[PDB]
Formats: sequence, C-alpha cells, structure tokens
Amino acid sequence: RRRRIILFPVPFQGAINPILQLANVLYSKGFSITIFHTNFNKPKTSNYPHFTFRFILDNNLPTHGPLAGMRIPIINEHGADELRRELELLMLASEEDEEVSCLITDALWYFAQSVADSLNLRRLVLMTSSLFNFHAHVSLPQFDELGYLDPDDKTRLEEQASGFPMLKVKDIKSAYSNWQILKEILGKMIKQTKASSGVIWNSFKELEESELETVIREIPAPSFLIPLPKHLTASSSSLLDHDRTVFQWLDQQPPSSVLYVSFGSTSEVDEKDFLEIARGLVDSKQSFLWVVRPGFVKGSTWVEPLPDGFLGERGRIVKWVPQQEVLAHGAIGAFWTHSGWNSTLESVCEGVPMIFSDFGLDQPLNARYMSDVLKVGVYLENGWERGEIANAIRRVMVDEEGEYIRQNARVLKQKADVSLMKGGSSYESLESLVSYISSLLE
Ligand SMILES: O=c1ccn([C@@H]2O[C@H](COP(=O)(O)OP(=O)(O)O)[C@@H](O)[C@H]2O)c(=O)[nH]1
Repeated sequence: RRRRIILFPVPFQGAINPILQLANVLYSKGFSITIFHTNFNKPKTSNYPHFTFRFILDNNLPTHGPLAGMRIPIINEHGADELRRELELLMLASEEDEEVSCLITDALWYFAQSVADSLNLRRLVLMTSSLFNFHAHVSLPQFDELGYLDPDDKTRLEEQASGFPMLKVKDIKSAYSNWQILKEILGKMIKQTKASSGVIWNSFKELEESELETVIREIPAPSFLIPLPKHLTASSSSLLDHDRTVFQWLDQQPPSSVLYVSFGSTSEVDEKDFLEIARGLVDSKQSFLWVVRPGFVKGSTWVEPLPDGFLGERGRIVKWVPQQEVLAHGAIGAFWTHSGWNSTLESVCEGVPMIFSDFGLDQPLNARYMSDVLKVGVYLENGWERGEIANAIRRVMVDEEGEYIRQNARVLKQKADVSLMKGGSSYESLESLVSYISSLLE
C-alpha cells in the first residue's frame, strides 16, 4: 500500500472503539494502518491482523477507576519527546514506495499537535463526542458571563439558556460542574483541535444539522462527519470477554419486548439510587437485560444489595455484552442509557429509542439534544424515582402515546443508512476525507 496512516487513541473503551472503527474504514479505502497504543488497556492485536501495532509511552497508577484517567494529563505533559522519536523512526523506516500520510489522534491528545508540527507531519483529530457538545464548549464564555458556571448558585435551573435555547440552565450546570478543574485541559484540546489539519466527527449531517454552521465557523481546518457504527461495530476492540448467555436469552423473548440497560463504564450510584433503579425496572413490568459493571454501586463489588430473586424471571444482569450487536437484536424495544456518545450513536444507528440518564460531562447535553430536538427518547432529568422510571420505560416501549418516539428512532436510522449510500452526506464526507489525506504530501 502506497499510503500509511498512524492512529493514536486514548486507551479507554469509548475512545479505542471509534479510533479502530475509523482505522477499518480507512483500511477499506486502501490505506495501510499503524496503531500507536499504550500497553495499558491494549486491544487484542490478534483481532487486527491487517494492522500494525506499535506500543509506546508506558513500555503505580490503577488500571481501573477514575484514577485510571490520570494517564491522559501525564502523557500530554511528558510524552512529546518519545512520540516524536517513534513517529520519526517510522517515517524513516518506510518503504521506498511508501509514505506516512498523516497522524490521527483523539482530540484529547492535544500534545500531539506540536509534535506532528515539528516533523512536518499533518495531524487530524477524531472527535469522540458530538458537534452539539462542541457547540456548547465554544459557547462557554457566554455561559460564564451569564453566571451559569457557578456551582453554588441554584437559580433558573428549568429555564432555557439565553442565546442557546436548545439547552436548559441545569444542563449547563451538570455538564460543566467541574469547570474550574477542567477548563485548562478542555481549552488545550479545543486550541489544538482548531490548529489541526482536519477534524473527523463520529456523527452524520442529518443527526446534528443545527450544529454544522458552528464547526465551519469555529474550526478553520476541514471537518468530516462519518457515523462509524454504521460502518461496523466495535466488537473487535472489546477489552473484556462478551457474555456468552445473552443471545440465547434474547431468542426466548418476543420482539421489542426487552429493555437494554447500561449506565456506562465509570458511572457510579449510591445504594439507595441503585435500589430505586431496580424497583423502577420491576415496576415497569418489562423484560430487561442490564449490564452492570463491577463498581457501579458505591460500596459493593457488583450487585450485592439486590435481594435474591428481586428482579424475577423478566430480568437479567450481566457484566459485558457486544453492545451494538445486542441493540441490533429484534428482542430489544428500548435502551436505558447514560447518554455516552458511542452508546447514543449506536442506538440511533440501530433505530432503538432511548430512556436517558446522565452522570455529567457531555451526557446531559446528549440526553437533551436526543430527547428534545430529535425526540428519540425520554430524559429522566430529575433523579431516580421508581414511578417516573416505570412511566418512561412504558412510554417508549408500550404506550400508544410513545409511538412518535419509536417512529422517530426508525426514521433516524433510515437517515443514517441513506447518508452512507453513494450520494449521501457521509459517503461524500468519507470521499472527501480520503482525497484530502491522499493530497497531503504532493
Ligand atoms: O456491555 C457493554 C457496554 C458497553 N460497550 C461499549 O462500550 C462503549 C461505551 O462508550 P460510551 O461512549 O457509550 O460511554 P462510556 O462507557 O465511555 O462512558 C460503547 O462503544 C459500547 O458499545 C460494550 O460493547 N458492551
């Protein structure tokens, strides 16, 4: 292959997944692929015989928990010299007829821009969160001087934000609840994304059409929107063993009778709220498949606080599944999600309507957009209460009053499918991306 692309993900599941989906999309278009990766949380290299892996940067920190994410600031602050040596030696060791076209990194690797610059290597960024999230980010000054960033101030919560009517004030509070902490790294990510040679968004035009103008205005480099879950699932980059019972169980369930439930990799709840969630599921009387990661419940290894047989025959709790493949199964009627972007987009691409909870960061923004703009789910935006949970589940899955949500999800899946076909917005965006990358050396 004449042209090689180097991709460098952040080593967590929700960041590895889109990068390796993109790597496959680019390999399909004729590029050779080198993955730079930490030894930490490395994927199964034997699932990618067509890729070359080069392990870097970590050849005392915990492997799990919120402290695991400390690797990202540390590598941003201390990895430049090593990344440069690794990039330069690969650039030098290339075949006579081969050329390294560009580096693609997670936007969170803001340190890679100066490194790539110093080698005259173009860097493109893969955004793993939405255009709407970015639009909210760049509106933070206007939020600030309206005081919305004031955790000890608790007013106008249910009001729409002025100048940003798609959001409520509480959404902004929740999303930027750690602002004073994160404003530094957030600012660096945005700066070095704007300074990049191109931004790839895991999205599609018909999903976030209200946001395109913002990214054209705010980012000089070209933007490309590609809905990676419509190209392929992320099953090959799973860091955990998929549960081997769920599909046999799903085959025993009537169509659209199952609520899939997963609250995310790092989310955490009190025992009180955990039990209230369980009560709401039982009260809904719907069948459910619930992925609970060990540690989800404060103070318990897994799901100890659940009483024996409390979930009855209608429910299953597992630790890990191939999520997009589950969402594609005919038994699934709805998805109760924490509103992480991969999960939300997977559900959209499989046409599954959603019930939304959130645990901060971009999740409240995703829930608000999907529930109020697209109207493909119900946002539980006032905590955990068994009656409200049961009503939301049933509205999406059973009630005739929720038909519009179910139909809106079906229509949006069809729009994603159309965007991939020749002539569609995603197809042409990918065509532009391939031509752009191919042009970078001339
Ligand atoms: O049992 C599970 C739970 C999650 N996922 C995948 O893990 C990723 C989770 O990313 P997301 O952005 O939704 O949220 P996070 O867990 O990073 O907060 C998605 O690709 C899911 O399909 C999976 O394959 N199986």
